[PDB]
Amino acid sequence: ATTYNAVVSKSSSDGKTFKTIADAIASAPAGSTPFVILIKNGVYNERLTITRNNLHLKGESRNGAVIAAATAAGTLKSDGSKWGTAGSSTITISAKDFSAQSLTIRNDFDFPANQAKSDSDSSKIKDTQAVALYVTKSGDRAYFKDVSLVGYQDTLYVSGGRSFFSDCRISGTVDFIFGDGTALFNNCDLVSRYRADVKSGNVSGYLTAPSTNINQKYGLVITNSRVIRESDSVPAKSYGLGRPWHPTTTFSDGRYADPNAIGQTVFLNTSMDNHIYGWDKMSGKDKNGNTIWFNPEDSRFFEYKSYGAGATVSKDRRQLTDAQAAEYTQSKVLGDWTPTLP
Ligand SMILES: COC(=O)[C@H]1O[C@H](O[C@@H]2[C@H](O)[C@@H](O)[C@@H](O[C@@H]3[C@H](O)[C@@H](O)[C@@H](O[C@@H]4[C@H](O)[C@@H](O)[C@@H](O[C@@H]5[C@H](O)[C@@H](O)[C@@H](O[C@@H]6[C@H](O)[C@@H](O)[C@@H](O)O[C@@H]6C(=O)O)O[C@@H]5C(=O)O)O[C@@H]4C(=O)O)O[C@@H]3C(=O)O)O[C@@H]2C(=O)OC)[C@H](O)[C@@H](O)[C@H]1O
Repeated sequence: ATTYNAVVSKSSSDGKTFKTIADAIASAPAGSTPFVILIKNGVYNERLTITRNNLHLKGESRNGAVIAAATAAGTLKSDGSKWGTAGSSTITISAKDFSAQSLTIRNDFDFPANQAKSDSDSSKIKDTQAVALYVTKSGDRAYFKDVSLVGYQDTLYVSGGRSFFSDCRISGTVDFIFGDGTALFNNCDLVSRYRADVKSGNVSGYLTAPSTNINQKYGLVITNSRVIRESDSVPAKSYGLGRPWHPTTTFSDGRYADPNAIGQTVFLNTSMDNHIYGWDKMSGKDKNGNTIWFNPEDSRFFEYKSYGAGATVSKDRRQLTDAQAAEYTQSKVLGDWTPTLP
């Protein structure tokens, strides 16, 4: 039993359809009854902010139904101010019980073309984060099935509550899954991208940059997945599994890297190609304005039964026991929430 409240299409000959996804979402009655939108194949150049609870998008196909926009953190607004990382997102989820199925979400900011620009080019952006999907503190219970997320730096920003990614593709370079949310990934392809701008022997990127609060039980949990290189040109030992993001945060005594954002990333039963070297450190600014380094050994970085060429076991790559691994089931990670589609 599946029925649609609204249909989005590129064709006028399709029938009683909306031309834009934003229009279809806006047409939903105020409230929290389920609202399900079918999105027919096409590229929809739109930026969306979801504020209605119990909204559900279903694409005709992951390959063919695309929601895309090009926005970097350093892209300037009309008033001349920057969008910023949060502000750069193609899709922002600020409601509960959202789901998306069988669609692609892209940030089309051309990171490689930006980096290839001459240093004196005033159009060359320094703030190169460009978010495809952002789940905010107001999104809890967000479910993404058979979804592809496309970007380079900061592709997926998961904050606040619980999100679940299933049968997914996520691509990027630097910190491409990051934030303080409880985010579970099952049967996903995590695709590390080629960096034309990085010298041989330097780091090309980091899969994760968790900012999980120390009192929060679960951060980024990746299960039954595949950690893969985009191409053979992605060098061996060029990508970190994670580095600890301690976000600049406003406190009573100033604005500086959050000491209690001691991130968790756990990989269970996940394949890894040899582009992976292990975990890494990350820097921020402390309460005095000095550089401060946060180390992987002080963070909640673990693996369980990784395989493939990138899966070395060493003192620098901590392993869960069987008993500890049992704590990372879908049931335990997501608690009372069972992700379901309409
Ligand atoms: C004025 O107050 C209000 O009205 C509201 O405030 C709230 O919103 C806050 C905040 O004000 C707002 O700006 C925003 O902030 C987020 C984030 O929370 C901040 O910590 C900050 O993050 C930046 C950056 O945007 C992130 O992408 C990330 O970047 C890291 C590195 O720090 C950065 O240097 C860079 O890495 C380089 C290099 O680019 C890379 O290639 C590689 O070589 O590594 C380098 C390195 O330095 O290591 O990129 C990294 C990355 O991509 O991950 O962290 C930064 C940081 O920690 O400073 O800014 C963000 C933003 O601007 O969007 O949202 C906040 C919020 O939502 O609060 C929870 C309140 O929420 C609201 O209630 C009002 O009060």
